[PDB]
Order: sequence, then C-alpha cells, then structure tokens
Amino acid sequence: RRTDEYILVRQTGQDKFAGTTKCNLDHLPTKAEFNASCRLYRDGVGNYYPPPLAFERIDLPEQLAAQLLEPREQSKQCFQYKLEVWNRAHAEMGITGTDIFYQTDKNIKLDRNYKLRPEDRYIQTEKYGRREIQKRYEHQFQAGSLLPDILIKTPQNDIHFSYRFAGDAYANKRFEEFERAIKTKYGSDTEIKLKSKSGIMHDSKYLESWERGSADIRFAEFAG
Repeated sequence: RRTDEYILVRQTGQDKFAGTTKCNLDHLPTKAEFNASCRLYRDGVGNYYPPPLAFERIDLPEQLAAQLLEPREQSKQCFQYKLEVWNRAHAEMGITGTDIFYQTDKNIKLDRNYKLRPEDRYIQTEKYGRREIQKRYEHQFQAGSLLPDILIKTPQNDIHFSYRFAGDAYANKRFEEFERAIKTKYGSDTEIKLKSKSGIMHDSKYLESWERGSADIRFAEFAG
C-alpha cells in the first residue's frame, strides 16, 4: 500500500483549505472526521478522486443497464453493485467513514440531455472569480465540488493549495514556469494536481502524457 493513497481535506476559511496525506496523520481519524472531510483517493497514475466520483468510477455490465423501465428503484440497484466494491476497498485502506455523498441538490432540475442548465453550473469564490462544475451535490464540500484549482504535494507528502485569478503573479505565464518555481521551492519530486470540473485532481504529468500542453491549457483556463 502507498503512503499517499488518500488525502483528507478540510475547510479553514472563505475559500481556504488544508489537507493531510494518510501517512502524515498524527492520529487515527474517527468515522466522523472521515465523513466531514473531503476524502481524495489516489488512482493508478496519481490522479485524486473525491468520494461520489471514486464510487461512480466503479462501472456496471451492458445486458444489466437495457433490462431497467421504472423510476427512484432505478437509484437503490446500481448502488448495491458498486457498495461491495467500495466497502472492500475502504476496509483495506482502514477508512471507517465511508459516506459517498452522491445525494443531489433537489431544488435543482436538469435539461432534456440530462445535464445542468448553464445558470446552475457555477460556484462563486469571494475573491477568485467563478468556477464551472459537472454536478450539484447536497454536500458540496465532501463531494469534492468546492476545492481549489491546484494541489501541490511535496516530497514530504505535505499539501499546499492554490487558486488562480485573472491577472495574478502568473498572468500569461506558462504552466512549465509555475512548475519550475514549485520544484525549486519544494524539491524536484513534488507532485502537482490540477482540478477538473468534476472535482478530480489530475496529476500534471498524467495530463501531459495524454496530450502535450494539456497541463498548460488547464492551468491557463483557471485564470480565464
């Protein structure tokens, strides 16, 4: 097992957050602490998934989805299939607060493509502009739908968090420059994650292996 297979994130302010990596925890968190945090799970390339996405990243069989029409019993049969995969993973990681945080915000109605209306798909920060999201959750912090743009994880597994804004210290500067100043400050083994609209924090090198310059595209976009 990896020492950084999860990170526990907490809110400490208006648009302010702190994280601790599994191996840096000074105590064994209770189920309450586990359930109040945003829990980030490391996948096979060092992307980090918050709970409702780590859970839905499990997948269902073709012949099982066609045969299923109903509606609300539709939510209960999908859940029991993934719950056994999920439970078996939490047990191995030692996590006792295993809430998923899938519950949707029920004041919000979808358009015919089963997606958010444009007026419902933004979070407002106090100082940093708006950010687009994929889904409206009843528990927005725990679901991962409230994190900053940038997660830095140093060689000691310490977490630093950052927001871009229009005209900040890196305005019209390239991701690779930010990257070089990060590894100068922290060590060249430092990891940088860049947040997806879903809440996923994709590792910067994973993004570049997918398409050269993707890390930079995502970095620029946070600042408009």
